[PDB]
Amino acid sequence: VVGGTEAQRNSWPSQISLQYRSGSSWAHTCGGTLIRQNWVMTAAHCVDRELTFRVVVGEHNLNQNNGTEQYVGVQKIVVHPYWNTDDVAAGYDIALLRLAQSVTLNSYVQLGVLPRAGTILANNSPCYITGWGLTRTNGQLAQTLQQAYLPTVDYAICSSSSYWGSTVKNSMVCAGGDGVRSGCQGDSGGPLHCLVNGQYAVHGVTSFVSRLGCNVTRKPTVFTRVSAYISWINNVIASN
Repeated sequence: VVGGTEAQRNSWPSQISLQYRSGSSWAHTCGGTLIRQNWVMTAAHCVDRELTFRVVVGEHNLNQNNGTEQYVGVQKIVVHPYWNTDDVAAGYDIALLRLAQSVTLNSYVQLGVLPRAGTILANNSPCYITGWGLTRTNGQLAQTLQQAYLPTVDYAICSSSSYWGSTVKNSMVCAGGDGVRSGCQGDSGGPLHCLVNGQYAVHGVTSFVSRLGCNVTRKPTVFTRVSAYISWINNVIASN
């Protein structure tokens, strides 16, 4: 998260760390959202490479024992049947991970409130992006959980040639683009918390940024519009 601040331990308690076993130890590759005690919603782009994944709930400082962490393995990976790695611009960048076991919900570990199917936010809607991603373009991962005020840019504007053009599908949410604040390498799959009816719901799944860099003016962080997939998310979880 570029241009972000340090979050409070209990602030965003659905936020997970998707780590892969890099030989000796575990490395943070992506973000995620605990939707069930045994189900995790991340980006398909994260689970492309056949690695050994573990999900850590209750994380704050990757490199330091927070005393609140729960370490659970991923028994099952369900990537959206239309996900085509070579065409992230096509969308469908959403995956569901069935955890080897259920996590214990506390003030550090809660479930992510999903939006109503088909829900489109208005332009400039108050959203936050959280994650342990690069604080700078080509920089390094944040030790502690960073948060940034990333208001929304509707489809009408985000599909402008001055913005993203046709790279962005209606199935996507755009937030930020101020050139100061954004999402970066590592934030992927992690959650775009939007304030609706006084309640924070996970409207977005961090997909991509501009090849030119993370915090690029008129190149807002593109999220996978969770509200489009609600049906699928339910079907998968119920057949599993």
